[PDB]
Order: sequence, then structure tokens, then C-alpha cells
Amino acid sequence: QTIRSASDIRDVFINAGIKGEEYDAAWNSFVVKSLVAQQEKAAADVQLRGVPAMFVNGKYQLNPQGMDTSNMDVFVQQYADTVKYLSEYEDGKQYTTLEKPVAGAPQVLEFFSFFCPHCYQFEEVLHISDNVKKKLPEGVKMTKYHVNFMGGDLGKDLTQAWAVAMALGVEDKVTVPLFEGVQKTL
Repeated sequence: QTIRSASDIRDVFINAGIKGEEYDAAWNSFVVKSLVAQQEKAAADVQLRGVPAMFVNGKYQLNPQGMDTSNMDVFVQQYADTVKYLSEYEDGKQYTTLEKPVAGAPQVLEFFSFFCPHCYQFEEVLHISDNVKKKLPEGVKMTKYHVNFMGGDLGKDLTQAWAVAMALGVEDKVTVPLFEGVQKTL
């Protein structure tokens, strides 16, 4: 169940409960085609240099380097808070303001890769994700986009695979199995 190829990614989806026909149907769908393009554009729109990264309303970029890292606990609590705050802490510290705002951007957008070790931690060690969306205000959702500038050929397939996950609404079912399958390969 390690992920070294496209078919391996398919296997993980199947073992998550998505049937191969549904996966293939979505893999080749218009919506998924459109989602891979938008994942790429949205990264380009904020001039994304790397992951993990998080942006609020196309306006603000979370700045974990300007956060209290005394310990893990305090850091996770402050990160989930800055997200709460901005979705309603001084500029240049816990967050920065984008020069040219991205209109039409999701309320809260995280960028990640199944290849990125700090992304695996953010998601399944620090639980930054779970922790921010447990404090996220009502009517505000967290979106996650996969980036294709990591992992070569396999990275692009994972970006299209994620588009399928979003297309079918099975993000919660495959996130962990996908992180595990790629990180095990490391």
C-alpha cells in the first residue's frame, strides 16, 4: 500500500471505499480536469513558494515563523487562533498581508503535498487542520489544495487524485491513507 505510481494511488482510494469505476469516471471527468487547473492557478495567484502554507480569503498568509514556538502545544493553539481571528495578532508577525489580494479565493485555503514531511506533521501530528476547523467560525470551511511542484510525475498524479477526492467529496477517507502511503516510501 506504499504509493510509487498512479495505480498505487487508485488502490488506496479503492481500499478507502471508492470503487474503481467511480474513481476512473471522476479521474477523467470535466470537474476533476477543472479542479487540477484551479489548484495550480490558486498557487500561482498567491505566488506560492512552498508548503505547507495557509491563506485566508485570498488576503492573508499565515506566518508560523512569527508565532510562539516555545512548545508544540502553544504553537498549534496560536496557529488555530490566528486562523480564527483572520476569518472574522499584528500584521508582519503571525500573518502577513498579500500585496495583490486574490478575489474569489476560498475562505481558508491550505496548500500541501503528500510528499512534504512537515505537511504530514501539520495534518497528522500537529493536527493544525483538525485544530483550526474545530475553532473555525460557523459557515466557514477549510479547503485544501495539493501542489504539483513536488514529487515529479507522481506529484502530478497525486494532484489529480486529490481533485478526484474533492470531486467525490471523499477527502476525509483518503487523506491519511494517502499521506501514509507516500511517506512510507520515503
